[PDB]
Amino acid sequence: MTPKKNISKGAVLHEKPMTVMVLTATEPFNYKEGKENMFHATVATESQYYRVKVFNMDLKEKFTENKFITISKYFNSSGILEINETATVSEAAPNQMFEVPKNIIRSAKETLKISKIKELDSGTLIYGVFAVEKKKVNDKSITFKIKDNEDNIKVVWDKEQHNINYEKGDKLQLFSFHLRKGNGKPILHSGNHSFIKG
Repeated sequence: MTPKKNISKGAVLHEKPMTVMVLTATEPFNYKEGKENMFHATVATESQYYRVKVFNMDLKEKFTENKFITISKYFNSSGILEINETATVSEAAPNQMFEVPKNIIRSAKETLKISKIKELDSGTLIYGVFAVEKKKVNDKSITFKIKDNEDNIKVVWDKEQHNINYEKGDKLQLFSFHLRKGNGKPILHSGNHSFIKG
C-alpha cells in the first residue's frame, strides 16, 4: 500500500509491460499542497489511446511528445493509467515501436460533445476543450457554464482559491473533471487531479 501511493483506489496493478507513444503532456503542477507535483498526459498504442496521470516528477523528461516509452507496474483506474514510483518507465526499444493510427491520435485530441458527455456514466473523468458562456464566482467555488453549438453544462471548481483567470468567451481546456449525474441536471466537477488550462 506504499507501492500504491497517490494511486486512486480500485486501480489495478499491471506488471504487463506495454509500450506507448506520447501524444501530449502538461506542465507539472501542484494539485495538493504539501504533495509532489503531477502532470497529465495522453498516450497511444496501435489499438487505442490512454489518458495518464503521472505522480513521479523524475519522469517529466521521459514524457515528451512523439516519444515512445515502455511502461510496467503501472496502474489502471477505470481506463485511466496512473503512474508512480512503483512503475518502471524506460525509453522504448525500436522493435517495440509502432505507427499510431491517425484516427486514434485524433480521437485522443478530440473533444466530446456536451450532449454526448451527459450520457456517459457518472464518475467518468471528462477531458476536453470548451467555450465559456458564463461565470459565477463566490468564496466556496467558481461555476463556469461551458457551451457547445447544441448544449451547455456547468463545470464547478472548488479547490485552489481561484488562481485561474478565465472569463466569458474564452476557451478552457479541462483535465480529469468528474461527471456527476444524479437527481438534477448533470454537472462537471473538479476532483483531486482536476486541471484547467486556457
